[PDB]
Order: sequence, then structure tokens, then C-alpha cells
Amino acid sequence: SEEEIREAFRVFDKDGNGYISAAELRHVMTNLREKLTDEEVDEMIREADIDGDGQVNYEEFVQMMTAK
Repeated sequence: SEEEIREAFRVFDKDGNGYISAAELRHVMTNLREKLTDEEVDEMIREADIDGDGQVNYEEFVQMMTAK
């Protein structure tokens, strides 16, 4: 199950730069593991917003996505 969520990010990070935007993070999150509602995804995405550089590293998010 960890492999699935890593490749899911590469669908958007085609360049393989290791970064996606917060708008792409929700795109992945709504496409897989539907255990959360959109409202629940949107309230937590406020902690997972973009940095001042405008990027979010999804590799650390892989670890959080496979959490229990």
C-alpha cells in the first residue's frame, strides 16, 4: 500500500522534482483513500499549505499517508 501512494504523486510530479503544490496534494488526496470528506481534507490542508517558496515535498507526506 505504500508503493501505490508514492506512484500516485508521480502522476502529478512528472518532472520528478520531488515537489507538488498544495492544489495537487488535494487532487491526490481526493482520488485515493476516500475515508475523509472534502471538508476534512480542506481543513487539514491548511497545515499542509505551500511554503514561502510555493512548494510542498510529498515524500514526507507518503509517511503520513500510510499512517494508521
